[PDB]
Amino acid sequence: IEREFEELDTQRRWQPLYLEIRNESHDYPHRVAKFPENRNRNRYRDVSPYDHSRVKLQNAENDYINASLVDIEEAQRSYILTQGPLPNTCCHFWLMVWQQKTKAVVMLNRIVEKESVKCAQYWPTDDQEMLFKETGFSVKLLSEDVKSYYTVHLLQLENINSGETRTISHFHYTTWPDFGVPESPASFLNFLFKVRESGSLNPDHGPAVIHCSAGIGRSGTFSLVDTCLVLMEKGDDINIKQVLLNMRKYRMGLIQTPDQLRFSYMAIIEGAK
Repeated sequence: IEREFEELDTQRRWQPLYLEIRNESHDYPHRVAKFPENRNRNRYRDVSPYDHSRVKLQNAENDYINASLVDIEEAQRSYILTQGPLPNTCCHFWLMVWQQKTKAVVMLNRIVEKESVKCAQYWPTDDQEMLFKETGFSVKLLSEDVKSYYTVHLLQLENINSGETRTISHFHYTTWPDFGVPESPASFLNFLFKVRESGSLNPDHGPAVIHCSAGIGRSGTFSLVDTCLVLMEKGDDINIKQVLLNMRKYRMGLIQTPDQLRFSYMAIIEGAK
């Protein structure tokens, strides 16, 4: 119901609605995140995966990576929300998509040039393959489809330790405004519909990995409107408030501001067609 939106919008009820969702949210444990050795594997000390839903790097010396599995059986939807990899976590990143049989990764942030800020370019921008010998992987850019508000990179992920090959689709939404939320969910909605078109979100493949810089704001927005757009078209009586509360059990802080909350509504409404 959009009347819910118009009602919330009139009475200026966004800061309060969001502020509530913050109180109802429960805090689970995240000790592994805090281990000294895992300190430099986190971009933000304040954003950590819950020990009960965190993704484990299997058979690794250290099995920690700041990523969370988000299960929503009620929609046959499942994703891995993570942080944009750091210069020292790129091979962990790829090791992870491999072990999870991930078919697609959607990136919602821009790679910044500053480089005083980490933000590692983890996939190739030309015909030169990135090699990660520590975990035994190779990544090669097959082709890139550069649209207006996004870009899709076709990547070949090869396990050098066995010759096994897979092709991953890297969807990069490039127009989220620095600071603030988009004024219209048009370009964002199409991007969502394009990754759906690839069929990478179906329960057939492994969980798609979604990420922005921290993996809770933009990443949360994408997940929420995707799950909600599946709860509709199917069952009904969608309570965005609770659905977002059930997602916050797998990973903390999804939706960081009332604007992102409000934007999610707008997207779910317009996208509901």
